[PDB]
Amino acid sequence: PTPATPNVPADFAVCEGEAIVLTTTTNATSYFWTGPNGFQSNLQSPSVVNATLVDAGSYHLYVTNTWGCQSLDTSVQVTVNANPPIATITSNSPICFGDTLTLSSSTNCGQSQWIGPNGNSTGTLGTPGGNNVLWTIGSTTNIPSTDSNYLSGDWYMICIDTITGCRSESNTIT
Amino acid sequence: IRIYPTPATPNVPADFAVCEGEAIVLTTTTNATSYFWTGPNGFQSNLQSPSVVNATLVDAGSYHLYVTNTWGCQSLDTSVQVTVNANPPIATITSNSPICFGDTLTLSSSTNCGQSQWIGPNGNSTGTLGTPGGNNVLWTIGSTTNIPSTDSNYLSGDWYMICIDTITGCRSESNTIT
Repeated sequence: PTPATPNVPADFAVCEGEAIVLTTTTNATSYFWTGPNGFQSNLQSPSVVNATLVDAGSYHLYVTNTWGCQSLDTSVQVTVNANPPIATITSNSPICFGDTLTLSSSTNCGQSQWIGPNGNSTGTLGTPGGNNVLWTIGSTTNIPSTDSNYLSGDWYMICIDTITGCRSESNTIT
Repeated sequence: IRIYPTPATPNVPADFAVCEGEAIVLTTTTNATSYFWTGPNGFQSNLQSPSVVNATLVDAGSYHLYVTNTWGCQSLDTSVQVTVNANPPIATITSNSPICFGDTLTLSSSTNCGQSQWIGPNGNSTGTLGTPGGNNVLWTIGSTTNIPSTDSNYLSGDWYMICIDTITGCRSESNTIT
């Protein structure tokens, strides 16, 4: 007999830098995987590929029985989403206490997490809207002199694409 | 007429739970002319004791085995399910570092680390890092500690914090503060 078409996961969407994990759930005497950028494996669980844009494309499989009988080709389409640009942060860095501290960049990052001396804990990086100075909509923030985040030291910004889900870092400013 | 036997399903350890950074050691206890191991993230071995994998989350999954006799007769597939527990986040420590002697020294972070070991100039010896409760300033519940001016740990120098997940068992380090 010819073995049945194998079971392979549905289309994915991985962000650059994240793992591409394509495995099957069927049984074989031998599995044959092939794909973009030289991808090849004989396993039901191929080595994991760290995604880059060149890895996007159509990946395939075809299992074989004990007599070498081969199943029909099936496939999964892997989308690799590009990371947003590295942002350049400029700021009112020579600032006297009591004056408003402004941090900004030109890159249209969608949402923007600001990381300061208080760290990047989920507790300090709370809900993106309202008046949360450390997670803003648009690549800019204004830290009042009466804020718990009005601190000196090294700051950075993380760009969030609200459609794709990908993140990119930025230059460290002092 | 001779027909060769099929070997019995091999013995493999029970489900594990390894923390990221710790070794995954999967071995069998049976005898074979050949062993066939296979699993997640490209894992493959022909030994009764495969090379040790340093665990990362991509290594979690279902690992398998099937021994063979001298005539190539193959046993049924068995498996062990390996859970890889993620390490907690790297914590950021801030502190009252510009402090005059006699004032209380406070160290803290925002990451909810569960338990927290504080490591200072006195080292991280089990003797100095004693029982987590009571009034032990170097091993606290919650990511914060207050060192009095009359404590043996009221020392200047480089401090760090170790985050302990009391459910998982995993640990993560933090930034060094001065």
